[PDB]
Amino acid sequence: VDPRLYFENRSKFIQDQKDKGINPYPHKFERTISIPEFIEKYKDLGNGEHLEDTILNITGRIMRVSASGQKLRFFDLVGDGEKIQVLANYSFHNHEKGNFAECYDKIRRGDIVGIVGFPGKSKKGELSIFPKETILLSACLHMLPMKYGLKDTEIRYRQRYLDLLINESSRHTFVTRTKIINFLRNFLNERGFFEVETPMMNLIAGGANARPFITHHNDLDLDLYLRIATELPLKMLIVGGIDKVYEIGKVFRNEGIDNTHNPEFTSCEFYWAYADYNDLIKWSEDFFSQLVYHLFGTYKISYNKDGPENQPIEIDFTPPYPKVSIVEEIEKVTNTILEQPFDSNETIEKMINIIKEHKIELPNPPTAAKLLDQLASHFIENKYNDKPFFIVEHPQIMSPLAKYHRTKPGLTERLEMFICGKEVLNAYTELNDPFKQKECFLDSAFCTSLEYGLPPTGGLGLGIDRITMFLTNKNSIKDVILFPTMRPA
Amino acid sequence: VDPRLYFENRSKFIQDQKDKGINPYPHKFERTISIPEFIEKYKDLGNGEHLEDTILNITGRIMRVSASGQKLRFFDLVGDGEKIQVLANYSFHNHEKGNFAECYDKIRRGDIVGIVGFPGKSKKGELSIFPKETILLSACLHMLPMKYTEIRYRQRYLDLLINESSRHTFVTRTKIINFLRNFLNERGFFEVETPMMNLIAGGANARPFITHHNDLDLDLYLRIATELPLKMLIVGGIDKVYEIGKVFRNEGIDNTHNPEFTSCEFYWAYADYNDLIKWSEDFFSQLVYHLFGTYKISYNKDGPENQPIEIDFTPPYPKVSIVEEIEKVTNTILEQPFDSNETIEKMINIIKEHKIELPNPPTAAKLLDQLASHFIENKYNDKPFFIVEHPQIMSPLAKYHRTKPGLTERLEMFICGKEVLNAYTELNDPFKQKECFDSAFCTSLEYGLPPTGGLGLGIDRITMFLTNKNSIKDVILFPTMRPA
Ligand SMILES: COc1ccc(OC)c(Nc2ncnc(Nc3ccccc3S(=O)(=O)C(C)C)n2)c1
Ligand SMILES: COc1ccc(OC)c(Nc2ncnc(Nc3ccccc3S(=O)(=O)C(C)C)n2)c1
Ligand SMILES: N[C@@H](CCCC[NH3+])C(=O)O
Ligand SMILES: N[C@@H](CCCC[NH3+])C(=O)O
Repeated sequence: VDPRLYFENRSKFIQDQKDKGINPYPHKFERTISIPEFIEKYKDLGNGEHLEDTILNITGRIMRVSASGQKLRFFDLVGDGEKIQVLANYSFHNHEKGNFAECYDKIRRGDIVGIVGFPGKSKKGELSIFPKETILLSACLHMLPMKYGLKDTEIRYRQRYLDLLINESSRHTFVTRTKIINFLRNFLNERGFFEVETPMMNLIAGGANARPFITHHNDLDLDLYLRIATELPLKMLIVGGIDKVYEIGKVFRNEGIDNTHNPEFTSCEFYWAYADYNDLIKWSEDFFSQLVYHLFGTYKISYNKDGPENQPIEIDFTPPYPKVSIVEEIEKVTNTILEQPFDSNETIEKMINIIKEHKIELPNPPTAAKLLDQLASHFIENKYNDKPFFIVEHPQIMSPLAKYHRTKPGLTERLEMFICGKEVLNAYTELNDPFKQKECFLDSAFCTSLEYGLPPTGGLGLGIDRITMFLTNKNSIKDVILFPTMRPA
Repeated sequence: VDPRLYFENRSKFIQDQKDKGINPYPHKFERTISIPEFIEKYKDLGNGEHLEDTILNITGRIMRVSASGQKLRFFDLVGDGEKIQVLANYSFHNHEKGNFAECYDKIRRGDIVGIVGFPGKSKKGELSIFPKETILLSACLHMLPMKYTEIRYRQRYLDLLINESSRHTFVTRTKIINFLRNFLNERGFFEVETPMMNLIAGGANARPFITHHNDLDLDLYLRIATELPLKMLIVGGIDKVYEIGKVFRNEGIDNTHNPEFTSCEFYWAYADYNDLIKWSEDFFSQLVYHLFGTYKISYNKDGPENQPIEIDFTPPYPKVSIVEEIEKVTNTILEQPFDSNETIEKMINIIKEHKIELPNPPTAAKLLDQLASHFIENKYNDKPFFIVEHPQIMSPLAKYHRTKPGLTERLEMFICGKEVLNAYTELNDPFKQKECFDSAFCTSLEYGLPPTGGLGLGIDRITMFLTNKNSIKDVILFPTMRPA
């Protein structure tokens, strides 16, 4: 019951074994069959049926230990998320290799073993390996936690391997994450898109609005910023004639952690020459509905928006999805007209007064972009929870890289998709007239590339972590990142 | 002639177009067919044949401008690395949408255009689009060079437009990564992401990038390798696991070293030394064949000014034991332990005698590595080969060699004297890892890491050899250069 003493005794056991001449960490066990392959090949065996002649080399982790006397021992053996029984019978044991009770009394829960033996089903119908020899391949020197010990605790995050071993669902969550990325890469590749890598460190940090990580480059004697987005170099590649280009990789925003924000997170951005806003809406509806159908066989999924203690809501990914104009909708809900320019003195004061009157946190500084974002967050971002929806046509002052709207003054051809109040996608017709990129008197290099001719283009960025959270029923981003950056205890 | 004046005139032209009510940057042109699709569909047309029953919308970048009289205008139009001719004839021009001469006088090299027209070949046989209307979609405001030596790295988009071998190099890079991903996935490997920043930086020997994490109020380190968290996933039961992504080593730049570079590492439970050798031989031979349809390639080891060599990727590859080959080539014997005062002095004397550069500090591992670099690592340029069985003191995470004292079951593959692969049987006895007696990694070992084999590949260097480049800046789209 004392974990410290358990580990001390296991450690002495290791030493005792090697100076009895047994190597508890051997170099190579030549495995013949994986546990999933074993289950696939011998599941249809009849009750009590043994393939006594069929000798197999199999490995796995012991996850349960019991006995039916000194003469017959039972274990659960797990590998690759699957499980079989180990039935060690005294009569099947190769006694030339050592005493039966001596070999099996040593085994502890968590030990990785290699087994030579034959396949069979017990009379009770349990698919089993019947050993003639089992050898310790690598010992578990600690007591493994119970599932209960992983529930309301940080052990899942600081010792993710324990989560993966003990909680069947944890493996499934991370398998789904990789299936999502695989689906996305194949979806883009089938449509002619070309995957690239752009630098993780740069002299500026552009393509979004976020505080950067800074690091010193020793050889250049220069401070560089980790990228906050891939947007600028990818557009430069469009100028270079890679007309469908994308990148899946980490980006970094040096701000506060919470349940939907991790400072390092996985983004996909793609740029599509000769596409516009409307192509990107259709792309999003095709992608999300096909992805959901690919994973689940239906367009509707269950999501516990308010945690596992509350009822799930159903999210319908059947397209098309609603589109909500941000300014028109704020004006309606607040019953207040917001006249252009949105950064005029009068319209600033009106937004603050709305925020004052409704007791909504005033952003600091109280800039027009920040006020609009705050108003959108409070009044529209939870308009729909039964289905994804787009917030569209953001003001130019919120959207310095999006192309001006072709009919609506002061607005852009921008869309953001929201699921359950959370943004997962940001896309727009790209601003490509260098004379309107106000900041091009923010990189000189980008600005200059625009002067060489950026074709009309649509670009889009996805939050892969947030998408995975919704498709694996998680409420916290730490449950979809293998090794979330924790406070060091 | 002047770039600056040319840009000013073009800028003034953009404003003048705006003042006349034309939007020189329209929002959307609905394209019917891509340029490569246009070539594939109409390549088999007969010389002089037109298909005026087929109106097509096509886009591209103008790369050449000429004319045969005021009545006929010719252009090169490029897209997706392919090219057609544009043949603007007064007869087919839609005059209701503007003056023919005035529309085409304005087009410059580099302009992105949309064209409504019909397919056809000229009498001379050149596949062409015949416009009834051409719309400027985005102007090139600078002069586009034809020839230009660091512009390639500081304006990679210019290199990609002009050079055509540059595009092919970066297509090959993505084909290499795609092949590797598919190669691993078909063998049951599971792709993951592990953190790019951590509280320590282990899995290799290199100086770190340091950054400050505002929310934790901690100084974190960019990863130098993915080795440690991937092994922790093996402990967690993901028995075949890999990651492809960037790692960071804060040291000097040269032609085969970039501080941020792309690595793939995989970990393979129950595999050992010999499985890793066979994986490497299978992967490299199949990758080369996939790209080239042969196992033999040409590589300009000493640049385009010197003769190339042939590299033969037909397996199996030679294996060379590091210590015994050093002893053979230098006719000495380096008695164990290698950090004995006698063996250090012996190694230092070989280096001093040959006027080779003495590493600072003159540590046993660094002396061994210098000796291998000067006496072994170019044993073959004919073919890749492995240097194997590195001493434990060079390899603190590799499992002890099962028959040779003081060594490990490690392998490094070299091409033309450059390492592209590092692999070994993983050390998994926690009591044998002297640093343990990273705490997170050391703790994970106490829960049981099965016997495992791990391997890392340098994707950038591999791409250099397979695209005939001598510098890593030629296979990275935006290599980080010294600024102004
Ligand atoms: C201002 O930006 C930040 C700032 C701080 C952060 O962590 C400290 C983060 N971190 C973070 N982590 C996971 N996901 C997202 N998504 C996300 C977040 C905001 C808006 C849109 C999206 S998005 O998914 O639609 C896509 C387009 C990226 N952000 C992002
Ligand atoms: C000590 O390590 C460093 C230090 C500083 C660096 O740049 C400043 C670098 N940069 C770098 N850049 C591209 N490739 C390689 N490969 C590479 C380099 C050395 C040995 C093996 C290999 S390896 O390819 O076999 C593979 C296993 C990684 N290193 C690497
Ligand atoms: N860089 C954007 C995504 C791409 C938007 C379209 N150019 C973001 O991080 O939100
Ligand atoms: N981390 C190693 C590659 C894997 C070595 C085997 N565990 C390197 O950067 O060279």
